[PDB]
Amino acid sequence: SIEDLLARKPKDLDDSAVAAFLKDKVVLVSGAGGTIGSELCKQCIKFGAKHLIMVDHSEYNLYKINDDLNLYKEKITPILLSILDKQSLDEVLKTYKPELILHAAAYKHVPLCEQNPHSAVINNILGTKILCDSAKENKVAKFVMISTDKAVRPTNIYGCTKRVCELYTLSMSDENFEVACVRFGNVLGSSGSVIPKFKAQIANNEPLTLTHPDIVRYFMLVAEAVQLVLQAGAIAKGGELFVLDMGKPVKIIDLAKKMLLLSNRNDLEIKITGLRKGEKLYEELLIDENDAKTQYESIFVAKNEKVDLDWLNKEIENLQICEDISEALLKIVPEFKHN
Amino acid sequence: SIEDLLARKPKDLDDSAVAAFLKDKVVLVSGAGGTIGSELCKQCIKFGAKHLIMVDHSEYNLYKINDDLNLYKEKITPILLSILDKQSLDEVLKTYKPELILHAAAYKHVPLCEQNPHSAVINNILGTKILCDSAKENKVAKFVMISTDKAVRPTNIYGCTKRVCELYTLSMSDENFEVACVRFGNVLGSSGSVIPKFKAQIANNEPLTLTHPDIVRYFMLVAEAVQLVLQAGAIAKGGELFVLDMGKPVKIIDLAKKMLLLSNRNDLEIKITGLRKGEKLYEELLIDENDAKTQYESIFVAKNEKVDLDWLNKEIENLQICEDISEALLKIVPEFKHN
Ligand SMILES: NC(=O)c1ccc[n+]([C@@H]2O[C@H](COP(=O)([O-])OP(=O)(O)OC[C@H]3O[C@@H](n4cnc5c(N)ncnc54)[C@H](O)[C@@H]3O)[C@@H](O)[C@H]2O)c1
Ligand SMILES: NC(=O)c1ccc[n+]([C@@H]2O[C@H](COP(=O)([O-])OP(=O)(O)OC[C@H]3O[C@@H](n4cnc5c(N)ncnc54)[C@H](O)[C@@H]3O)[C@@H](O)[C@H]2O)c1
Ligand SMILES: O=c1ccn([C@@H]2O[C@H](COP(=O)(O)OP(=O)(O)O)[C@@H](O)[C@H]2O)c(=O)[nH]1
Ligand SMILES: O=c1ccn([C@@H]2O[C@H](COP(=O)(O)OP(=O)(O)O)[C@@H](O)[C@H]2O)c(=O)[nH]1
Ligand code: NA
Ligand code: NA
Ligand code: NA
Ligand code: NA
Ligand code: NA
Ligand code: NA
Repeated sequence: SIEDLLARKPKDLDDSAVAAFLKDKVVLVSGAGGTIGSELCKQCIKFGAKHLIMVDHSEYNLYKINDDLNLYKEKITPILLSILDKQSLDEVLKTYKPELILHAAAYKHVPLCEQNPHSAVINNILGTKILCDSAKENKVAKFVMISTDKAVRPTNIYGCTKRVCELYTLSMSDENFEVACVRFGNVLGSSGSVIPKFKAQIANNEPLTLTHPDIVRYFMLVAEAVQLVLQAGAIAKGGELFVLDMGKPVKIIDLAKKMLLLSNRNDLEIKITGLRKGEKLYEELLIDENDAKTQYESIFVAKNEKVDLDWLNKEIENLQICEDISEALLKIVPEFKHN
Repeated sequence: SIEDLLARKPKDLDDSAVAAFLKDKVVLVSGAGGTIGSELCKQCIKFGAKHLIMVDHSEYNLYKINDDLNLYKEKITPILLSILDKQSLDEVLKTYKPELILHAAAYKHVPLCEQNPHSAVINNILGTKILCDSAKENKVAKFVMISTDKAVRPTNIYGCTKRVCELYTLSMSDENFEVACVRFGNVLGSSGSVIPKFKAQIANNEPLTLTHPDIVRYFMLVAEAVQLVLQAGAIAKGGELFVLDMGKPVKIIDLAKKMLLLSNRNDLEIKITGLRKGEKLYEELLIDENDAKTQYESIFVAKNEKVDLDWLNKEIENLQICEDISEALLKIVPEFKHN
């Protein structure tokens, strides 16, 4: 399958390290029923967590991960909740006292975030602030946030919100609360992504819609990205921004052609539809030549400076009432070049 | 198909009546990407709405209905939003000024709402209040809420929340703001329902899990239920509680057996697993012998009395802070017999 062909197959997956990190912990996963969150849930069970708290605002997604894990039902708790509800979220953290939060809840579709910039800011930045503030206040030991290559020199609302989330969480890290952020590229077959779209086009006898003949992305299997995230979390001392080695770039045109070849539907045309607002032809390569090595060849540590939280909290207040979100974001992230 | 075998096939579907109701209207659908909401969106387009505003808090679900309707993209707006966000929801209504709201956003899984009663109250009752209040304040002409057979003599948190939503929305109806509620039973193949669960069990060569050998539900295809909801909306003068004729009940054991015979998978066992907290063996029959007829043999009008909104608003304020939600809901819905 195409997934098989584009897998990273990292040489440096380390089950025993992850097991050491997770064994007998109470772990809360935000966005637990999502593509990444569901895999984080599954790996938390595999690697020996004592109790998994699954937080998701999407009832079907929560239903589904809870059902998927039914054999482990005594060790999991489905919490049907938005992380924007600070009071209820605080009650959850007090009741279950997680030692580790794995934060995988966000809105991620670049076009939808361009069309709904306020909701992107609220869900991504304010949601991350609420969850982090609650985690730190309730003495959660370690907080790992999932991030994206789109956060680097961002050209879209989504990527810029994720950069703000990095700045916020990393600036919260201290001697008691250890924060790691982990950046990676596209996950093969994730919700609402290009592979399922092309599968659906082929099955409906529709031409494949390709944005641009030269567009490329970096890809990893969800199980690879997630285990590497957990390895990074395990080694984190707090305040690290990690980046994953995604291997070679994949041209989307080659992906489309391979999918057509694999389903013997070279009858179908590939139609070029054009780059969208804020969409990059080539996302930024994740690992910089000066990033620090770790013991895992797939994981590097990128440079980051804390920002003052008083300043950042004031700017986050501004994002919620300002006229021009794009302009407000640029004040926080001066490298933001919107579309 | 099992779907085909259990379809109602109502004799009284009326495309031209629905077209007359929807042609050239600006319509907003809450829960637009859900099972029912997505079909509402599709039928809004089919029957000639001018502009469809699709509101959903689930990004994948919103992405998907928006993609499904790509051929009509110039007539649709994807709004990524929770209906709990009053300020942003008010901005949407002020901007687009819909003439009709079709309210299909709720949490519906009985076990999840038993486990998360506060979130059920907030999402279902408070969300409905916020949307209905915003709709009336913004001079929306007509408001149609989707309801359930589980709202009749409810035995679970979900059913009770939906009964409170009926009471609230119907009590808001006036000469200028016409509300209709439409009760119906199970939609075949809906998200997270029995048919997909049995399909997944059979695909994984697992025994089908049947809750009780005598359990029954009433079923309809989504297209039939939705068109009847729209026919009900079309004839409503405000204040009506409508009920659909679902036909004969279906024993779930017979459904399981038929799926096995159709999949040619009689090698698999049906295992009895037990009733769940608050789960009925037989839902209440929807049509009372004294319900009024309409021109559609599938649609009846049930009796309902308005309640005082000052009292119901106070009780809703209390539900948000109280410690015993079951007890509190009983004070609003005296017929609630929890579990
Ligand atoms: N999929 C990718 O290619 C990719 C790559 C790198 C980073 N990421 C990041 O990974 C994370 C998840 O991506 P995904 O592909 O799993 O997306 P997804 O939409 O499938 O999963 C996100 C989950 O979070 C939940 N959620 C969203 N907002 C929430 C809220 N306020 N409260 C509670 N739950 C909420 C959603 O219902 C969903 O189940 C995101 O932070 C994304 O930004 C994704
Ligand atoms: N499926 C059935 O068998 C059935 C039968 C009778 C009545 N109903 C009622 O129909 C409605 C939808 O049921 P469904 O089967 O389509 O469920 P669903 O979960 O598939 O759809 C509900 C949609 O509403 C959205 N949503 C939920 N809360 C929201 C919020 N706060 N803001 C914005 N969006 C929100 C969800 O993301 C989802 O896409 C519900 O009101 C349910 O209570 C369902
Ligand atoms: O219908 C599609 C959808 C996506 N893409 C491209 O496929 C890549 C992956 O898109 P996806 O939506 O999966 O993820 P994103 O990179 O936007 O997170 C990007 O280069 C898109 O422009 C495409 O060519 N056609
Ligand atoms: O694994 C399952 C799931 C459901 N059901 C039954 O199938 C019917 C429909 O369940 P569903 O969850 O689809 O909808 P609900 O009626 O709870 O809204 C009910 O009688 C359930 O008890 C079952 O026997 N096994
Ligand atoms: Na090892
Ligand atoms: Na899955
Ligand atoms: Na459990
Ligand atoms: Na007609
Ligand atoms: Na569909
Ligand atoms: Na559009």
